[PDB]
Amino acid sequence: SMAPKLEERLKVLTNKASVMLFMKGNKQEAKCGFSKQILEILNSTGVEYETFDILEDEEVRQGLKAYSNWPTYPQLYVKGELVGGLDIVKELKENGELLPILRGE
Ligand SMILES: *SC[C@H](NC(=O)CC[C@H](N)C(=O)O)C(=O)NCC(=O)O
Ligand SMILES: [Cl-]
Ligand SMILES: [Fe+3]
Repeated sequence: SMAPKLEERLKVLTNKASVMLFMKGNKQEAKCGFSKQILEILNSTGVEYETFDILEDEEVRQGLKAYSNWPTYPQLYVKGELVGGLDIVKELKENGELLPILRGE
């Protein structure tokens, strides 16, 4: 029951870059917590990625939860599909699976 205009805005945003991070804050100042922690992990990978600050856009903050059926932030997207949040990204990192996922494999 999502409005088609919101569906479109969210599909566009999630494809804004190959690797796209929805977070509290931005690359210069991430909110203490899960958003800052995931930024640190992404940084250590050396991959190019972009961020979007869901604290400054409530429509996207609430919309993306419905769009991705995922209740929390941060949300990492790769090639337009949800990967997950910090817990998933850490698990991937632990298993040596994070880099392949960031390259779309
Ligand atoms: S994320 C909010 C801040 N907490 C921490 O960074 C805790 C880090 C410690 N290493 C830990 O407990 O694991 C925080 O409390 N900021 C100050 C405040 O008054 O909110
Ligand atoms: Cl997660
Ligand atoms: Fe948090």
